[PDB]
Amino acid sequence: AQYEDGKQYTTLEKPVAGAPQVLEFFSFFCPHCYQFEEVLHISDNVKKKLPEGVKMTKYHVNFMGGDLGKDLTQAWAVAMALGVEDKVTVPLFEGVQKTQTIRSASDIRDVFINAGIKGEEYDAAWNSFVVKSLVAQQEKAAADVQLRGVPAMFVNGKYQLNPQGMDTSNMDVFVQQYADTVKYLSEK
Repeated sequence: AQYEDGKQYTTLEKPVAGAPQVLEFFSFFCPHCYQFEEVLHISDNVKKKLPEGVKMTKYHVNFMGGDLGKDLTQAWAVAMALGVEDKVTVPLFEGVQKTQTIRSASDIRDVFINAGIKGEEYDAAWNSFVVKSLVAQQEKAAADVQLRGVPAMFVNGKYQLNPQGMDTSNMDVFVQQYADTVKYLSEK
């Protein structure tokens, strides 16, 4: 058939109960993740085809970058708590990978301050239990899909996108087939 288990996607041996409908994992240290988000815009192209009543969810991971990696997961929790993901995603990717001006928790915080988040507001969120729970949520979600690498995307806690089984040559054909596949899995 056109879509095939083991081709455009794989099926988790152990489905995850109560997972987000569409769940992406990434790291701001991850070069392929920079490509995915900043060049290919996979997230945005995926959301362009999502059925009505399905949310896209994006979690950060710890395992790249040591202490900064965990600081970035905590900052991403702050972004989620404050609802400012679309103001900090580009400057965090660029600060970590392009300019390499992000080397500490303070440098991460500067991105938020520069984006208009008040200092008191960032600090209160950073040290909040709501944010500790959001960090734990991201970590648990990774364990539950038995995550091995990023970027990665899971649908209904059941299916894992398999970009290795799509075309490489036209970025746009690849991006379209990825987006088409998520929508298919959404309805499956």
